[PDB]
Amino acid sequence: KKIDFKKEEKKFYAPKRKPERIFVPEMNFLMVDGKGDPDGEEYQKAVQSLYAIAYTIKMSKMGETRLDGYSDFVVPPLEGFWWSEGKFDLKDRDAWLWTSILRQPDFVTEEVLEWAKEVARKKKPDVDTSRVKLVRFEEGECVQMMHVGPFSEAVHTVAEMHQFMETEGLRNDTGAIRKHHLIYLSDPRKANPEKMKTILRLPVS
Ligand SMILES: COc1cc2[nH]c(C(=O)N3C[C@H]4C[C@@]45C3=CC(=O)c3[nH]c(C(=O)N4CCc6c4c(O)c(OC)c4[nH]c(C(=O)SC)cc64)cc35)cc2cc1O
Repeated sequence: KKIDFKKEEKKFYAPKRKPERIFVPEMNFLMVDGKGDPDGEEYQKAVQSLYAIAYTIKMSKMGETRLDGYSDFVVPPLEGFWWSEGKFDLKDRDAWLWTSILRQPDFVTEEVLEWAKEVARKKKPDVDTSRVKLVRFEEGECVQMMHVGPFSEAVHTVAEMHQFMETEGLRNDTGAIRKHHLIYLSDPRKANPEKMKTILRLPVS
């Protein structure tokens, strides 16, 4: 009875190295909005805060609080949305806008999140979780592809996805509403960039 999103819903986590259409149903997420370079402290803190909350929720089964509707779950891969506002140059990593996200089971409500922030304040006092929010949404119709290799080469994968959209008659909705979406299967701090695996997912209509 432990949820493992990667196994039970593998299609969302294991595309091949070619573009495919995918419909992404409603999911529940912890999210942190932020700005700037992923090498910077703000992004690192965002990721740390998400994991602090997710593991506080998961490990609640070993404490004295029974969360309503609790199910154990394998913490899923980190994901991110990426967009810009105003005139923008890609080389300008400080201008990047993003949201860092972790999927959660349905039982995670605002009340569960508030409880986890309080527990984490005690157990993990150096992590500020105040910007973590809970967002449920249906990402919907997308194209996705596994990108193997450095982030600087993602343009190759994105271009192939764009060509697939043309071939299939799909409109590219990517922008500031339906956002460019990465799912990180590798830890970029520990992985050889040449062998990193990242899902790139772009919304379509
Ligand atoms: C109690 O039990 C547990 C608690 C636990 N916590 C964690 C955990 O915290 N984890 C795992 C892991 C992912 C993670 C993290 C901590 C982190 O601070 C962190 N940073 C990154 C990171 O930096 N990432 C991921 C994305 C990203 C980077 C990165 O380097 C970049 O290069 C600059 C990036 N460039 C770009 C682009 O260019 S996009 C265009 C994107 C991007 C990843 C993680 C694990 C754990 C296990 C437990 O059992």
